[PDB]
Amino acid sequence: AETIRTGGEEVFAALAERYRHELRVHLYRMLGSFTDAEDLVQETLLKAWRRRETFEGRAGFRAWLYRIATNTALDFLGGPARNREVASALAEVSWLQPYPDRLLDLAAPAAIARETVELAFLAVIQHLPPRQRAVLILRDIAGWSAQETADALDMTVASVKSALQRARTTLRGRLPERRSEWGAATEPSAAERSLLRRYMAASRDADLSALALLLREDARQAMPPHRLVFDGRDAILDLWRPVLEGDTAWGEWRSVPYAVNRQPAAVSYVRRAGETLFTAVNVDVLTVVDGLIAEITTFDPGLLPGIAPTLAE
Repeated sequence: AETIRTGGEEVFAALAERYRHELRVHLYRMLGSFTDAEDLVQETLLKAWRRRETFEGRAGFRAWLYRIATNTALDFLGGPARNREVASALAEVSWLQPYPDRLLDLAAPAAIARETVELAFLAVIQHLPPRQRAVLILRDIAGWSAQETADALDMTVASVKSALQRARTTLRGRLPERRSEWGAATEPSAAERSLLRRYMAASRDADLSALALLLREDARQAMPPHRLVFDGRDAILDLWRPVLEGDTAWGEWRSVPYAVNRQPAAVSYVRRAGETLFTAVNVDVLTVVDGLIAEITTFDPGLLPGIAPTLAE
């Protein structure tokens, strides 16, 4: 559509429905939060309906919507969310939520790759000031030129280039280097699904020795919403052992696979003494390299959209 948008009208939210899902993932890279991104796409689409005469036709509807969305993110991040700048980044991004693979698949701009949605990546770019975030995301992920970026953000091209450089510099050296194939994954791999099954089975069967064999020596389990981090395999094993073994053990465990951010993940469920169903405990998102868990990022299912609170057996 080139100019039908002001003359024709109710076919707007129909046309904007095409880009809704990409826009939400874009907002989620900036924000780290699925619910905040959903709130901000609805606002973007509302604005785009209102500000309907602003579209002149330079770079198309999607670039115009991307411009609106990005500046709406920056408004949020300069106002209410101004304090959301981290100075483990994972363990400190308490508003971080995962993004289900099923919903990522609806949002291809060529599917979205692990490179651009992986939790460690999203956490580290919460280190960047909001405008640096928009420059990095728009240039290195959305494929915008420096001129396009500068126009969207009311900056100069030199500003954009320098900001991109300070962004790429902070990001490299704070993000582990991933193999190109790992970063290209558009779903967990057969090897990752297989480890995930041994991970779930370690809770089902209260099998710490098996769990230890799954963990890198320097593995971290971070819990961003609870601002807790457990550094090293011994720290993780000390956390789990009283939950699974002995007089302290909570109960019996079952888990459900749940791909998010192109990573293997499982929702764990516990059934305590006297209970009939299992109740959701943790969403564990594994970072798996070479058949070893390098990181576990753990969220609360109740605080997240979309997760069955109980299961039957």
